[PDB]
Amino acid sequence: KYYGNGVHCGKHSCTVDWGTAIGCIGNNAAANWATGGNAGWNKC
Repeated sequence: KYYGNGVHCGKHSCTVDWGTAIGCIGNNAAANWATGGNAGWNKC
């Protein structure tokens, strides 16, 4: 976006080195369990 290898921007809108990782977790967790039965979703 304005960067992208550890965070993408800031208070602008982007930010995130973290919200992809918690997105991977939260989705695949509640699909199986609380973390995927084994965290084998890929983990992020």
